[PDB]
Amino acid sequence: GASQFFKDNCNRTTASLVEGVELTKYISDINNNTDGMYVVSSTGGVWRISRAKDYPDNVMTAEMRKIAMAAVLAGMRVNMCASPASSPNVIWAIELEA
Amino acid sequence: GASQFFKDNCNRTTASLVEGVELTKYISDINNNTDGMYVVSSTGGVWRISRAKDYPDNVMTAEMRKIAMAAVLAGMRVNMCASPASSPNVIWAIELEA
Amino acid sequence: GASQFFKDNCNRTTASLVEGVELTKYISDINNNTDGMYVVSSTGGVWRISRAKDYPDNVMTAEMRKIAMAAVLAGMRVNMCASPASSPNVIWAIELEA
Amino acid sequence: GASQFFKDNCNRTTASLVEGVELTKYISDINNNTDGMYVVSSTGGVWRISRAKDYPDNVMTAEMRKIAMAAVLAGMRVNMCASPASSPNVIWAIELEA
Amino acid sequence: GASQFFKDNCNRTTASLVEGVELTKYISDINNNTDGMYVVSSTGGVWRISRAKDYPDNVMTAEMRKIAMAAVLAGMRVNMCASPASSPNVIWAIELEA
Repeated sequence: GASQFFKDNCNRTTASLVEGVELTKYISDINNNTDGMYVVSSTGGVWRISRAKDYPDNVMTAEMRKIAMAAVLAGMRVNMCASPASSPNVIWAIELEA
Repeated sequence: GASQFFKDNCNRTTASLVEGVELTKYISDINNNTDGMYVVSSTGGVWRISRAKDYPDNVMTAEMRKIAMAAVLAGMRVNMCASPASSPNVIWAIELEA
Repeated sequence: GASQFFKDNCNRTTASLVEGVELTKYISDINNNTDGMYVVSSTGGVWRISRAKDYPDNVMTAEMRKIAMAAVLAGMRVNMCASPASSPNVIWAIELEA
Repeated sequence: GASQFFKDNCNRTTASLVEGVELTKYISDINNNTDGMYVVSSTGGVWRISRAKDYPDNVMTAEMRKIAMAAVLAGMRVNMCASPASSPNVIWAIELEA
Repeated sequence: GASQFFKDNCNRTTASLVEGVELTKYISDINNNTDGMYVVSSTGGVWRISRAKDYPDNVMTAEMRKIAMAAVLAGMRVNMCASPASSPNVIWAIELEA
């Protein structure tokens, strides 16, 4: 379950906490209409990972993509802070667990 | 099989949906006229990975390369949206599946 | 147990040595005020990974992220030299132990 | 067995095909006059991995280094298109086999 | 044991060959005056990994970090060509062994 720290930081925002998601697909598409990379859960939910060219968000967004690939490869769960103002909902923070 | 999201995205393009491919070889080639990154399926189908010079597309092509190499290492399947305009067909989108 | 080298180096500083920590969650956040990379231990303790825009510190901070991810994926323990000046405490050095 | 695609491509070149190589060592060296990245096979043969500073070859040579490492860590075989011009022979294409 | 090629190259330098080293710790430090990347062996021996900003040594030194980290995670041995002129001794070449 989400760390107290992660839930606290989500509840400072207007986003929604989604806990224990099992990501089973990870998508890279070159279409110019994308807003980043996408992950799909075992129940068919889709979320987007944002992109940023410069420091510092170029670090966090890369580590979001590393978390997604490690969660899909190993069957690890994640918790998400996801904003419903975009569709697919955009990930503002992600926690990989165990 | 392809998420609905990935299927819908491929249908907005001229490229073809190829589902459930088992990639078994990953090629890097710097020779004249054949330079590129390619993947080979267990039955001998060949595709070229997209390439891109600049941000944002070079983030997307880096993640395709990571997806294709992870699929080959782990024996995981991928779904592809691949363009028939050249041969080998060029992967415009890829979905790693667990 | 922390190498004597790592302990000697942390003894030069105002930070504190934390030994044998089991990291169980890895967080990337781009929210507006809590952005950063963090790790959470099995007891719920939280640390922020150092960030640096330029060479050479951006080499070491990238390896701190790689160490934190590998520790969470593998259940490998780490030793930290962590500054109590902020909450979460900032990791200024980390040792991955096999 | 190398894919026919990889054999056909190598056969366009002045390089030679080496199939089914088991790489057991991976070397990085920054000493004068020996600097480079190299691989050594189970029988003791040595190859240099190509290098390139610029796009697009900087992509393919980085993938060559990822393939080499993965082959050595997992005991996977590779097929190589290697130029006999210099010693060690330089890898111009490589195919990782699962 | 070290390849003949690795040994021949190290014998050309002022550095020492160290064979069969079992690395068990990997350190990243950004503290003043002790900053750097380091590895520690099962005996307590400590080495500094070379670093470089510019091409081409930025490639080799990144691969040295990847070799160190892989050796620690998987308990693989390395061979090193390490200079005694500094403490910790600096790694000028490294060979990962399967």
